[PDB]
Formats: sequence, structure tokens, C-alpha cells
Amino acid sequence: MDCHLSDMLQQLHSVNASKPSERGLVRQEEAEDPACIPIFWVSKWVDYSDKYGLGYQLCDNSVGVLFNDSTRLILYNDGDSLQYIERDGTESYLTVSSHPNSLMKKITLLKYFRNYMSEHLLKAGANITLPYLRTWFRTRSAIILHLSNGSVQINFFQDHTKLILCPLMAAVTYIDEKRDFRTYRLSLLEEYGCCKELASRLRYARTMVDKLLSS
Repeated sequence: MDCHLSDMLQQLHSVNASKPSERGLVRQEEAEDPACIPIFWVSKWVDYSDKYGLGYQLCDNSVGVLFNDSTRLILYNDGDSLQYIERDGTESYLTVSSHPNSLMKKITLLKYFRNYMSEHLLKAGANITLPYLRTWFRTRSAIILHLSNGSVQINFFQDHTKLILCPLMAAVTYIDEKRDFRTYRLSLLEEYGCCKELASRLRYARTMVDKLLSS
């Protein structure tokens, strides 16, 4: 279909329409649901899309690059197994250790990205406890990352806050300015309400989802 985007749009429409912050008394912590904790999110990213591509690390320590030719290469957390996605969407598997002629340049570039992120970038959470990047864009406000499992992650530039939206769980994970990781069931945010900050980012998220659907 559309990689679960329509599902996430309906869930976001529903939570926002419930106006969860426009109430005098609110119990946000009641909407927290430990059954909805996500398995995957983007822990690091580097935009070198002008000439090279968008590199990223997932929370399991795997690394991926979305190249400018619309292919993607993923190096698993074992540091050897590769997953290659052609523009078709066609997936193949190989190893760094087999030294494949076909992908020598792409593996080399991926390693540049991996080397940059490990020594220079801070993990998004990492104090807590295989999909690829399907598409991404940035606004002046945020980078939007749409993973192949339907998750949409939005990293806001100004305060480093983050939303991780999973449509299968109908849940949202919010990483605050204090890098604390909280997971809410969206239907519970409707029921119990929430603070103005979260409600506002969920409003922005719906706009970003509409954008992903519009393109």
C-alpha cells in the first residue's frame, strides 16, 4: 500500500482532534505504555546528500547509507554482513569479507560514514534498552526519516527533541530535551491528555506525514 502512512495519518488525526492539551487537568504519564516500546529508531545521522548521500546508524548499531542513485547499503552490527537494496526495492545479501567487485565503492563510502558517526556523533538515546531508510527530507525545523517498517522519526533541530511514530502499535515515542525516552499509546493520549509541547509536535508530525503522502 503506502508503507503504513495512511494508518499513521488516521492515528495522528484522531489524537490531535481529541485536543489532548486543551484541558485544565492532564495525566500524561497514564498514557505511557511499556508494551509499545519501539525496536528500531535512528540513533545517528549525517546529511552529505549534495555529493554523497544520507548516512545513519540504527539503535541496534547497524549502519545504512541512502545513496543519491536511490540505492541503499546496510552494514549489520556484526561489521561484516551487508544488505543491499536496489532502486527496484530488490534486496540482496553479501559480506564485506567476500570483497565484492560490484559494490567496492559503495562499501568504501559507507565506511566513511560509519567512521564519522562513531567518533563524532552522540547517540540519540543509547541510555535505554532489519528496516532501512525509505525516504527522508528536512525542513527548517526538523529532519523527517521514514523507515521501511512504516515508522516515521522526526528530529527537531532547535531543542534536539524527537518523535518516533510506529503505526503498527499506534504509538509514539518522545525523546525530550533531557534525552529521556517515553512511549505513549496514542489512544491513551486521547483519553488522558498531554502537555502543550507534546501536543504541538504531534500536530507538526501530522503535517509531515501529509507531506510524505503528498510526494
